[PDB]
Amino acid sequence: PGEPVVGTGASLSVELGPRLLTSIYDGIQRPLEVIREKTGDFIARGVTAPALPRDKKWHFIPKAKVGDKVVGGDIIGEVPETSIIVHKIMVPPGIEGEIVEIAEEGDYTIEEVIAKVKTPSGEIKELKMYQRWPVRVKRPYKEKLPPEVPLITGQRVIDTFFPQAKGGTAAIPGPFGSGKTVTQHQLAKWSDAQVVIYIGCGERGNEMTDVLEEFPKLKDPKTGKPLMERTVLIANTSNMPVAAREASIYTGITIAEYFRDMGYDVALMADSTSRWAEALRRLEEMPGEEGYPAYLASKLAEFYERAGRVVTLGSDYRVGSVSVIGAVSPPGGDFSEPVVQNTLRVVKVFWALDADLARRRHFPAINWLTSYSLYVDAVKDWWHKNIDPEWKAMRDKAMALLQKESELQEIVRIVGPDALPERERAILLVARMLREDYLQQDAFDEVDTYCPPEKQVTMMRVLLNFYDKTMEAINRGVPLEEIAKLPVREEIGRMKFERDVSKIRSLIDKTNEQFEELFKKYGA
Ligand SMILES: Nc1ncnc2c1ncn2[C@@H]1O[C@H](COP(=O)(O)OP(=O)(O)NP(=O)(O)O)[C@@H](O)[C@@H]1O
Repeated sequence: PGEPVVGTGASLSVELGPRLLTSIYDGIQRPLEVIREKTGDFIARGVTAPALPRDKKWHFIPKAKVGDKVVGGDIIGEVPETSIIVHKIMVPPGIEGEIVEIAEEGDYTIEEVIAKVKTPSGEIKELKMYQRWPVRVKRPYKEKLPPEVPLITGQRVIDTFFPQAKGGTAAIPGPFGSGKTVTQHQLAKWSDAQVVIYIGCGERGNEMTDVLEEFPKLKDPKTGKPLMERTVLIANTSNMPVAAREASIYTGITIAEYFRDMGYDVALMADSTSRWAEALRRLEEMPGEEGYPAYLASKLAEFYERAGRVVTLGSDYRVGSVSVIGAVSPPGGDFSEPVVQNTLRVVKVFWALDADLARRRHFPAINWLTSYSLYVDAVKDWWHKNIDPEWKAMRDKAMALLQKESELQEIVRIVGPDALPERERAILLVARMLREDYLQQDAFDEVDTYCPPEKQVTMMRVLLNFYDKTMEAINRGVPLEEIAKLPVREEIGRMKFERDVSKIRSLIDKTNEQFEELFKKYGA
């Protein structure tokens, strides 16, 4: 402990090595609960509790030989840490030279020196299975890559209309423990990140008890194994010092960056509740290294600035990412106050969970008019090249229809529906199908809980093709009443529950031909 200094010092750090996975920590990486700390533009203090166990024995597979040149981030061994995650043992940033000594394959505790590096000036550096890093300094990397690859969530509304990029920043309302919603949990378990760092914060009541003995019971749907085996929990209970809680997102993101550095995609999910900043009191009369108006607003930007997909340190070309999903729960839930405005200025994605959607049981209750993603153009080429060349045209078309529907519903609120032309009735019919057959998704269903990219575009094609055929039929004298009761419509309403994508795809031809029947019946 201690060893303290001037600046932003006291050396506030985290340990990084086998046994971060499955751990539950507080805001400064102690293995359970309660001790009181005090924060400042200067230092902070603690006392007793060991982050990574020194007694446990880890299997070390060497990945480098005596005589190898190494740089920061180079991978010198592998440690099978859970049944899901292989831990990658890396040279700490700043250390380079020749490997003069390295442990043979065997079992070792984390304090055992598993390698030695002779630096260029001849200093001999001793390497263990873990390393320490100041939580307040971003771990370094070679290059931060532009947003490009979507974080695939398997949730249609998000992946299609409001995509998250790997390395992106997203915000979502309210506490993660809210029982009104389940997308928080869908995101945690289905996103294609190998590792999840979860800061179960804003915890009061059952929030720290049911989060305790369900996560070990929780299953990783991709592997049957427990979700905890690829997760690190960081607790922010109400009985914790406001300084360890503050520091928790920094400890979390440092641990995220650490798994990023191995070549992993990692998702960092940060919880939040009500009224953190009444402890505020431009205006800074007595300042130091904390010029405190909305200085915190600039510091939040800085945290979110640590998200990204990067070419990592190391001598191999290696990419990893940290994508950030932050909860936003305003003081009164009025979404005008600081917490929301300060977050919404930095994040590139907002998923507007909407109490009115939930109340009418439209699930995922994501408002498709107030949500937005600034990654749509960033990710489109990945969809075009890998999944479907018409991904972006199709989403834009479906969105235009959602927007037309919304304009039409306003007008109909004023004058009612009796004067609606067939064409506008047809737009309402197909928008309703989009809403019900595509946006709505069943998280509780064994099929519809996850929707693969290939299934998403096929379902979209079935719907947009039905749109085209509807408008061309209207355009040919076929009454809307006849289209509304086309037998294929009910198969379209059920396609989300079909796991065979070729059967979903067959609905295109089946739509086409049923419409032909109408075209000939009405001699149209
Ligand atoms: N089958 C399902 N598939 C996906 N999500 C579901 C499903 N069933 C329920 N949900 C979730 O239910 C949520 C409704 O949230 P909503 O109540 O609108 O949030 P809110 O009340 O505005 N604030 P909060 O609940 O505190 O975050 C949606 O985010 C999710 O869809």
